[PDB]
Amino acid sequence: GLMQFTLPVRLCKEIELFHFDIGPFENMWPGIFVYMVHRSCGTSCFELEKLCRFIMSVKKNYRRVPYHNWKHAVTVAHCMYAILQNNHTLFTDLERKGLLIACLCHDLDHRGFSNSYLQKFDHPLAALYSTSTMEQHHFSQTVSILQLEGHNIFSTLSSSEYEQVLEIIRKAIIATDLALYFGNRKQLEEMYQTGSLNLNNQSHRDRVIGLMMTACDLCSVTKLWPVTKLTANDIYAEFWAEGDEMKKLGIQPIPMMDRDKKDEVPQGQLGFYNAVAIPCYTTLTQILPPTEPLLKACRDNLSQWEKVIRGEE
Ligand SMILES: COc1c(C)nc(CSc2nc3cc4c(cc3[nH]2)OCO4)c(C)c1C
Ligand SMILES: [Mg+2]
Ligand SMILES: [Zn+2]
Repeated sequence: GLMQFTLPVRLCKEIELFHFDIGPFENMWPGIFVYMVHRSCGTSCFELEKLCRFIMSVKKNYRRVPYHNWKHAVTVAHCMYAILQNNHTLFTDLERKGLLIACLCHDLDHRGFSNSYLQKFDHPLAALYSTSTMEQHHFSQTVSILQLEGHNIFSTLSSSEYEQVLEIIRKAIIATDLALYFGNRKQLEEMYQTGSLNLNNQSHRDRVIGLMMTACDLCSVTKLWPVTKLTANDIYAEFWAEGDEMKKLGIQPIPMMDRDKKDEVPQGQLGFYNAVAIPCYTTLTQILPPTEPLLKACRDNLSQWEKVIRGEE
């Protein structure tokens, strides 16, 4: 109980910043996460015995893929931590508990292939879940891990609070389906602009949590240029593998996934920053002012991609 996690001075300082990189030492990631749970939630939120067993079962059910891996899980959770810490008073005890656990679990058992590839392959998961295929799978896997003996980190919630937090984690994980993001942000954009946005309305909170999940999920574009640039290699390595597998099914993939069209990556990044990233962190900054540093970092990285195209790197 009186057992805190402590990080070295540089990590203790930099972990509080939105652009923190969790580093290349896999064995430190679990303690980094427990550290974030303790500061954000409390040392009491979770039985440390059961949290540590949950954290390790989650790690084991992430696969060895270039990008949708255990590092990504902890990275997305760190971005959620940074939002929760800069927005102390806006979130319930149940929301802070749920959202860190949601972020850690959001891509469980990812195989490194989009919903689109599962559908055309006619993968069994596409038969069980017609929309948000992988995201319904990630939540399924989260529930299964919570039901292993000794792994129910929520066991000291009342029946109602337990049902509330699983509902938070389910909407949070489904919202990481980027297909659902455009709609969610347009609605949040209208609601903010006509002044009808109301954080006491549960359906409004759900939308705002959804956008936080998209913001944390995309946080690779909010890092310092060299992390952003080196993460892009891992992102495209999965995409080009999927593109290869599309060709094996006799389907020309979209250029984003065609390793023969690497030359168009910088121009594709521009579209993506302009179409998804900048709009995402703009509406987030409007609803939650202290998350501005994510919008600033995103715009710096847009400028770095403009320079790549202009040949200056
Ligand atoms: C941060 O997350 C992402 C990052 C960094 N990048 C991307 C890729 S965005 C994107 N759209 C593209 C279109 C293209 C292309 C590369 C492209 N990259 O080559 C020719 O036509 C995604 C989809 C996510 C989700
Ligand atoms: Mg996902
Ligand atoms: Zn993700």
